[PDB]
Amino acid sequence: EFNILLATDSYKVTHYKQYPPNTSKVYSYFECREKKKYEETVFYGLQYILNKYLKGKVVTKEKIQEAKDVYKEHFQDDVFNEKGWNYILEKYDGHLPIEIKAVPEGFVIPRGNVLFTVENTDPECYWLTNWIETILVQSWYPITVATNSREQKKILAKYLLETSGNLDGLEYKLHDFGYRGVSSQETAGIGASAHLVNFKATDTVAGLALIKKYYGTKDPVPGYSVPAAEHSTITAWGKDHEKDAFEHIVTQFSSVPVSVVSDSYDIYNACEKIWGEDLRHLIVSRSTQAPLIIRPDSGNPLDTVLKVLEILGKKFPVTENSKGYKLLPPYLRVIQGDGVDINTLQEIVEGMKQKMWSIENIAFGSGGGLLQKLTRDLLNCSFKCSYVVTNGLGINVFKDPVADPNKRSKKGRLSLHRTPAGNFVTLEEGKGDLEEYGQDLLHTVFKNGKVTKSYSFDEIRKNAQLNIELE
Amino acid sequence: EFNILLATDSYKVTHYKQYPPNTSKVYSYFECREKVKYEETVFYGLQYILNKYLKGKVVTKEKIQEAKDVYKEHFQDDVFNEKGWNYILEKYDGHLPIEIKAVPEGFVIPRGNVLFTVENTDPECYWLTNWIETILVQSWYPITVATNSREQKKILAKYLLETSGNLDGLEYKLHDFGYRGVSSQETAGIGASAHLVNFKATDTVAGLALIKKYYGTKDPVPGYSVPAAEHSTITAWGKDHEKDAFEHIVTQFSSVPVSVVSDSYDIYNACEKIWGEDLRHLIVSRSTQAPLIIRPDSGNPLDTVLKVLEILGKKFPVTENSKGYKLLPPYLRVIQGDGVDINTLQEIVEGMKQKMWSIENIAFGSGGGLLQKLTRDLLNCSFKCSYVVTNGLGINVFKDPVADPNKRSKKGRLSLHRTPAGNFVTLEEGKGDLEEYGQDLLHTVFKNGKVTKSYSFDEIRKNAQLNIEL
Repeated sequence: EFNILLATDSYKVTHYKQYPPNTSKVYSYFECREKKKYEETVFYGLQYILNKYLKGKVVTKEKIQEAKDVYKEHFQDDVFNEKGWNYILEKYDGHLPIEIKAVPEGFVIPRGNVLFTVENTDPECYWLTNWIETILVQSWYPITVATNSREQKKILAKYLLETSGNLDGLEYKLHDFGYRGVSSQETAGIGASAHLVNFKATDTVAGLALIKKYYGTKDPVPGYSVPAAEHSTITAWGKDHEKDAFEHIVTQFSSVPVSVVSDSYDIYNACEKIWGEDLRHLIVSRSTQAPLIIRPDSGNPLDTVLKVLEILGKKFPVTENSKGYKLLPPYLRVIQGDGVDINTLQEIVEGMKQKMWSIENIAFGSGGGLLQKLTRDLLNCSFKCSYVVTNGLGINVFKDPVADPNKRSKKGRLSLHRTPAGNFVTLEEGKGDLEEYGQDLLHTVFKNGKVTKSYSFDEIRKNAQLNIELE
Repeated sequence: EFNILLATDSYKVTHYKQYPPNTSKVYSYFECREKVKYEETVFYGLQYILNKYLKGKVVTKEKIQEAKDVYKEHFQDDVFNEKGWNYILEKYDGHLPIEIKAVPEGFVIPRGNVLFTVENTDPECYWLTNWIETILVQSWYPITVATNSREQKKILAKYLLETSGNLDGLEYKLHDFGYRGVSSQETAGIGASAHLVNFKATDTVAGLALIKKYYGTKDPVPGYSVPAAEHSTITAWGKDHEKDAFEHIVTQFSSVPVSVVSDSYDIYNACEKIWGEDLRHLIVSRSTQAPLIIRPDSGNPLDTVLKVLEILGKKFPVTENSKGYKLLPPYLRVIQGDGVDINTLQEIVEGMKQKMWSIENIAFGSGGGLLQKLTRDLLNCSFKCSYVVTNGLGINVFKDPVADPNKRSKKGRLSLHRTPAGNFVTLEEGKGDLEEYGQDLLHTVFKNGKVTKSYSFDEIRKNAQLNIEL
């Protein structure tokens, strides 16, 4: 079972001995620090952490003794704050005397703004605020995935609109294939849920269970998939029977959309000769609601996409849409699910536009690129102490390393506000109290062991909408 | 609760309908596919996956109905194989009819070799082999962490040996600070455990519990830490009181080693004036077993390390060791815990060598670089089908994409062997049965819901040692 006393960085165990004596309050904040592009971030994921790990009775006699035993060996010394944890157990029935205030989930906030703050609600628990830094800071991951997914949605929307005149199907143009490429089952659920903030296309099922348990949607599920082959379901038929495999699978799934990986031996032969001649009759008869979706999976992603399109365009009846771009017949589409990250996504749609192919023809699958190839320094997600009270006097505190101005942290009590032009500003030094900038956008979401405000996944999606979607 | 019927890629739900009719066997393997870096990998972490997710009764009526209801909405259609999963429930009491063979954990094997194989033990369950690809393939992460961690140990060993004449303290020279920088609690435990295959220094507490539960050590714990400050324990004292913070912390931890972050405002001032002058008397009185470990945390990592060392070497009594390199007194050390990954680690130690500083002086902390900035394509970890039986006839199967030879997979029944020169070779096409290469080095580790062979964390560590350690 999860033990909050064993869910921190080891050195934090020793910090209760290092703060200034007579310190009654430690107040800390999280930002995605600005760096001298990712100019705005989606706040998403805190609610999951609050519910799974921080709420309710998280301290027990047994958990205290377990931690004491572990730390005695780990440190080869007794340095553990057994008294402090006992106090929380006795006074608060093991609920954390902590208050967390946060921007609403799904909100899209420029870099360098406070997104949440943390403080102890009992003077004895000054040490507790930063104890939970480690667990709260992991919110960087759903924030970063949601943000990066949204940034790719902006690219897709831009090119789709330019090449087609609309945004139909935008929410299915980036399909999560990342389940096998992430570091764990838990990460898979979290990351998949973050992508779903922006899109509805996914193969990472763990996402759906997380959303149902922690957020909830009006619809039965937040995300969807369609039948698709993998290489094993093609190669199992034998090298000489790729066509038999193709035929069997599109016939099995004749009335729904079906993706068929086509590069097992020779992607270009498969498109030109197998799909384009041998089995053409099984493709052109298909419904508009059930296209064949041809899937290349190797080679340079842009070059292979263009070559596949060029091949298919000469074997199938292509039209020119009202924008002047080429469109495959409705029963035939393509998905590129290899080598896709935000960078190659951009290169591919731009290459397509250059060769006069509509973005309507294509969708993208991304796995590692989407859910794994991201770190905490992408958005400089960071948690810092900005305010303490020592001997009954509050002091504004911060770091400001001489060699790196980018690492300077904010000072004092913080609040988030709308600017007169409708943007965001973070007020420092408790200046929000002057009430010159309207209401604080942070809300209490956790206080003394209870989750005090929650958002549905539907609200989060609404908050995270693109401007182009609003317009 | 965890539901293995909901722990696969969506499309695999539809694959039982896509295999050739009358397929009775699907056999698949995992390798770190070959492409000058990462020529060999540490096999680690499958044991965790077998135990936490695959073993025992993993199928119930409840789980089957839950999967049915989710998939009906997820596909907007009924395509889920209720019957196949019920068959497993009713025939095998929900235990998976699967056999898995694997190289021993901790083993170091060149790229391009079979590391584990998977096959169904019941003909009705031909579809099960690749259903669990997704979960098994996540072994890439502990493999990749362990491997990249060990490569860093190699660098440290080489430089420590050259600048000091020995390897004392090697296993404490790379310290896991990645708890906050990974994507989840589960990842934290897995990744930290993997680092611990090579080192004993960690702040990622989650790793200890995983190791204790799934592997085991003779010693009470696999990894250790020491007291250390963070910016909040310095800055809370106020900008004008950095000295008071330093003095309090080192006095509180006077007889154990203590790391103190010294760059909150001005690292060079803190080293030269606060540590080097105002508080010097509190440092030079410390035990060899309880050094002050000064921690810079910003600026160019190499440049800052060198300047910190130059500063300290002028304020403190420096010796020259037997190899001719400079050594801080034993009560004073440095840890660089910012911007450290395998590339910058190499750059720092090489730069220290050029300025004649022993690697004895320093340790490194790595977080994101150690546990998060890694992907499945670093070692090309990959799971593929190589052998099927259909209509009673065994077929050797494979992919071979025209535009990418590096993605070609292996054919047929596989086995792993020692060569006459004592290296590893993977035999394809069932050629291991010809018995020209001696015994298959893979062992059966899972069969029909039971874990059938396992390794302690002490043995895994022994298997993973460096040559120079041997």
